[PDB]
Amino acid sequence: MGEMMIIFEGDDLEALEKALKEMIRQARKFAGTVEYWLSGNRLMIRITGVPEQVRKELAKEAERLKAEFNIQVEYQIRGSGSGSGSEMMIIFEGDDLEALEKALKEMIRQARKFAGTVEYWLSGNRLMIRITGVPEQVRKELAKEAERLKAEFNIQVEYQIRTGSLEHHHHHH
Amino acid sequence: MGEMMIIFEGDDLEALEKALKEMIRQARKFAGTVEYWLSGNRLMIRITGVPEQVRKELAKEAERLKAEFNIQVEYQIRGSGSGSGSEMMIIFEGDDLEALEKALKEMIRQARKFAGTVEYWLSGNRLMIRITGVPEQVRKELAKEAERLKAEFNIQVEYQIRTGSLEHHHHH
Ligand SMILES: CCCC[P+](CCCC)(CCCC)CCCC
Repeated sequence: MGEMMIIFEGDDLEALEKALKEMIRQARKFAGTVEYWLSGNRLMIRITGVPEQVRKELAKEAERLKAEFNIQVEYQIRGSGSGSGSEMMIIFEGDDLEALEKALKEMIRQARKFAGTVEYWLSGNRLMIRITGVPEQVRKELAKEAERLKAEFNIQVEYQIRTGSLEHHHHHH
Repeated sequence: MGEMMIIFEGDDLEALEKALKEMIRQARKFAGTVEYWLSGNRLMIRITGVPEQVRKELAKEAERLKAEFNIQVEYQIRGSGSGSGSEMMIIFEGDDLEALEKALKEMIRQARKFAGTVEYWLSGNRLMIRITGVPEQVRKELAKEAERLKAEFNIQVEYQIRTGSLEHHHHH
C-alpha cells in the first residue's frame, strides 16, 4: 500500500488523453486504484493501493510515456508510511462561507492535534475534509468535534469511513 | 458563457469511462470547454462556455448515455452569456504547511476583495486555488499578489489565466 501522484502536462489534448489511457491501464494491471482529473493542459493522476516496487514500475511507465507522446511528467510518492490504512472523510455544507472556514480551521487543528494528516477542498457551499493515518479511537473523537462544529455553526455534516483499505465493489446482473 | 456540471455514477468502470468519452466528444463538438474528474464510482464533468440551448442539448445527450451504458446521471446548470469568466488557477508549493496556509488566507482575502470567487484544494505540500469572476485588470493584480506571497513566505508559485479558448500560463 502506498500513494502516488503523477502529473502530465502538454498542449496537445489528444496526446494527453492517449497517455492517460495507457497510464491507467498499466496502473490497473498492477492492481492500482486510479483517480484522475483533467483541466486545461494539466492531467493529474492519483494512484493508491500500490506498494513500493509497483510504484517504481509505474514511474518507469510514466517516463516512457513522456518520450512517446512528448509531454512533461512529474511524479511524487508519500513515500512510505510505517503504518497506514485508517481513514476518515468529512463533508460540511452551508451557505455561510465564513462559518464554513471557521469549521475548517477547528477541524484540521483538532485532526493534527491527534496526529492526523488532512486534505481539504472548498467549492461553493461544500467543504470536504479527508483525514488519513487515523485509528479507530481518534476517529471517534474527530466525529465528536464534527458534531460539535455541526451544532455550533449550524451547518450540515456527513461522513464516510475506511477502516481496512480493502475496497469492495458489488456488481448486480 | 454559461457553464454546466454533469455527474455520472455507475458500478462498471469500463462503461463509465465509455460514457465519459462519448459525453466529452459531444461537449467538445459544440462549444465545449471540458474538465473532468474520476474518483471511485463517481465521475464529474465540468463544462463551461456553453449558452442556454447548448446546455439543454447536452442534458439530452447525458440522458441518452444513461440508457446506453446503464449509469446514473445528475446535472446542474448555470449561466449565462457574459463577458466575464475569466478564470484563474494559482498553485503554491512549499514544505512549510503553516506558511502555505498563511499564503492561502492572504490570497483569498485579495480575491474576495475584488469580487472574485475562490475554490481551493490542499493536499500534501501542494495548494491549488481556482479564482472565478475576475476581469483582466484584476487578474494582473492577483498575479502581483501571488508573486509577492512567493517572496514573503518562501514558497513556489505559478499561475494560469483562462478566458477562452485562450489560456495563459506563467512560470516562476
Ligand atoms: C487529484 C484529483 C483532484 C480533483 P479536484 C479536488 C478533489 C479533492 C478530493 C481539483 C481541485 C480544484 C482546485 C476536484 C475538481 C475537479 C472538477
